[PDB]
Amino acid sequence: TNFDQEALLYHQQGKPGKIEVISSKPCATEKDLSLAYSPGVAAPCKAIAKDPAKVYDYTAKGNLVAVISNGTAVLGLGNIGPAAGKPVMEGKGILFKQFAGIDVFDIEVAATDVDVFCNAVRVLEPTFGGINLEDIKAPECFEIEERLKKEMNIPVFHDDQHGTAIVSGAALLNACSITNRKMETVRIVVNGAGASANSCAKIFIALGARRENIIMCDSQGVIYKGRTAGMNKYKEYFASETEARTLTEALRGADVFVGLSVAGALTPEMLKDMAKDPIIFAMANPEPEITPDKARAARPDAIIATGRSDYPNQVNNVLGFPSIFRGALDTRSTQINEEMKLAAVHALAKLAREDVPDKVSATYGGKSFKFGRDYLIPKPFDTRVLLWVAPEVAKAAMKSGVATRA
Amino acid sequence: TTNFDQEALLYHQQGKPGKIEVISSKPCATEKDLSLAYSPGVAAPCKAIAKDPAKVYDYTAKGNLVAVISNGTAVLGLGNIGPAAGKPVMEGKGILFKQFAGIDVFDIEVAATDVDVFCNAVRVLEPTFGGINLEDIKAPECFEIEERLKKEMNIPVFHDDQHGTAIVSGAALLNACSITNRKMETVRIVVNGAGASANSCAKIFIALGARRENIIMCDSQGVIYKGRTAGMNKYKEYFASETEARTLTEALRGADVFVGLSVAGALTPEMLKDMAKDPIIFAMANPEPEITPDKARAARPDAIIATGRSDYPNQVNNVLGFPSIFRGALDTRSTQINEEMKLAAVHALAKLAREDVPDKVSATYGGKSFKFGRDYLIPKPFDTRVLLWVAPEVAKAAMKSGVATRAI
Ligand SMILES: [Mg+2]
Ligand SMILES: [Mg+2]
Repeated sequence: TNFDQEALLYHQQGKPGKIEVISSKPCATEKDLSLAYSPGVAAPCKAIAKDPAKVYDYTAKGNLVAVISNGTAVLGLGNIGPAAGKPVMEGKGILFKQFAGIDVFDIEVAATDVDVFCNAVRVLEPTFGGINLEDIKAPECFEIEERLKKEMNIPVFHDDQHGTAIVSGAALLNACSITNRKMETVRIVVNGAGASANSCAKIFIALGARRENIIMCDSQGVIYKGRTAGMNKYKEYFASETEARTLTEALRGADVFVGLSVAGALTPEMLKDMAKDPIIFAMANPEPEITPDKARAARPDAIIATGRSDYPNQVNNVLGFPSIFRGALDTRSTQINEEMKLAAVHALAKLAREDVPDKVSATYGGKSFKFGRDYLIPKPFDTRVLLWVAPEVAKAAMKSGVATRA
Repeated sequence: TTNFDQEALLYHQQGKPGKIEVISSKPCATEKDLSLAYSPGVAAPCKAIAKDPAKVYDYTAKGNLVAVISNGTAVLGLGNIGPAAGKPVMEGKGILFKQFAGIDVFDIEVAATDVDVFCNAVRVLEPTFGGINLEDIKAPECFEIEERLKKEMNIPVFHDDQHGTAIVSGAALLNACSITNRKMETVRIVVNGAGASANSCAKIFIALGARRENIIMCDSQGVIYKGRTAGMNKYKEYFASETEARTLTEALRGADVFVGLSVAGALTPEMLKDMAKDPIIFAMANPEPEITPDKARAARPDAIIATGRSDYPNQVNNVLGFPSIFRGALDTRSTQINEEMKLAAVHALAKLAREDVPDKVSATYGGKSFKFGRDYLIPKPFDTRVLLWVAPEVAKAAMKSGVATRAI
């Protein structure tokens, strides 16, 4: 592939890799360095020793996020290990900087055991304003995030778990609005039991969907209570009463399909029997469960969102984590909690309803967007997102009492 | 001067809090740019590294990235203030790496005082970094931690507080001996102070040709003599001496070299008066030297003095060591910084000071004249020749000793 070669050269050329650490202050003279280092640097140390909160005033902590991975689930490459994941973590860090102005240290950790990983990461707390866990396989990632959120007094957030849920939650909110639907009666079917599956269900319920209206499926079919095969602690929580056992049966009359599976997992027949104006999230990648065209060919009333920037309504994680961490950092929050995640969902949804500015159109080739079936969420390169979402997260942090700065 | 304290606080909070920023070294504005820096293009270097682990040095910042890691248990001269309070110092250390060797640094402050917790945490960070500079960890824990991490990790691990003073003072000593026509094997050295850098000084001096029988270590309790128990440990005894002397005053009679790692005033004119002809004094107490060059010259006109102060000639400044040492180790993709490499740095620093000083250096220092002798025993910190002289010799020592994985 010529594109793979372009990517290798991109990384290899010039300064190897994609990041550089620079000084934000003058550091060229004896005088400069008498402040940046000994003896002047003793002064902020002594201030922080006396008043711990001042670490946020004299260091980069308040704008510094760790992107931390053990490389056990890198993109779609699987368990390739910490060093091979480093380009991805450097790149995630680039997204933080470009979209939120947040500085990132990417940390690749050679630990696969949950408790070993956690015991190594938790003692890094003094360094960072927040932790973005990335590309850790399930189920370890559930246990790791849960334990670090309890042990650490700074935000801990696994974006692979929650980003899809937050952004698709906002799209689902708008899709329901457009089709005169109330969340408490919407029937949702989730296909796939990966890292982001459960979080989708939790966010949808937080948006007012009912637990009984959600059916989760995996490779073996419907996850029903009593099922034992392929089961575990996490699949068990959202296990359903439904008499359905296959995805085909679960989808009959369903309103929403959340696809976190493989291409072709959604067929015209399943589509045939969904409720009118079906809402389809085809998040499998590289290839969606079904293309927008093949979907509308079978059901012209179908509303569709995918993980791809080729098609309308791209569910892109970059719409979530930059603003969420920006709001958390700005309030020096000790957590990113469900209230802050929900605030991001509603803000994203509300932004899509606004008029789309000229330069957004300009950015996307003169294409005109207006709120509807073809425009349910903001575009990823819409610069309004940070301005719209981060303050709502900040407000939610203050309201829920996890903010430590007004 | 608490108004100088004020200047430093302002410096740290002006514009952006802190002293560091992380930026992209490549285009990252457009969707096309980001299709290379992130999904899907970023999969290509990932797959290459998975097939061949060494390619992590080709496609990431690892080969120019050092961690400055501390638990804040011995920050500068402030003692055990903890990891958050040490963060400005570690950010500052990283600034020195970048300005003097072009090395990128992630400063990592670790909330762990238990040796096992600390080492377990740092060991598994190897995939991230090309090298580890331990900093501001108190003794004796720092000894256990550095030895363990050097053994356990396959990237260089180096505790600059232990070794920097030793390397730079060793270079100065070599040159001081040259000037006074001494042979290292017969030089009598007294080390005053038993902190993190004391033993490493003794080891480097012996590597330079000094003898144990000629070295006497002192502390709070006076001389550390063999057979002493009072306030001893597994590190103090390693250099205990058969001397009949018990106080610092006694130790210094007829001695050639005083190595001061203690407190101000610890060296008085009386004991200076009874040192050998051409006494060599390293007064490296922070912030005020055991004695100033001027009062040392008063008590003893034939005295040769180095201090930790940029104020006085012959500054024993750690910045002469670690930037080049890591530069040499990184560029050869070495698995260690070993004693051979440390020695190579010593000899390179010493040799550089013997050369004619270029106009460029004089101009940097306001037009002052420098020539090898009693007032110029080691290179100036802002001499750009230092990296050019030291890093290649470190690299050659890495290759010669077999720890390099990449030839230069
Ligand atoms: Mg990921
Ligand atoms: Mg230090």
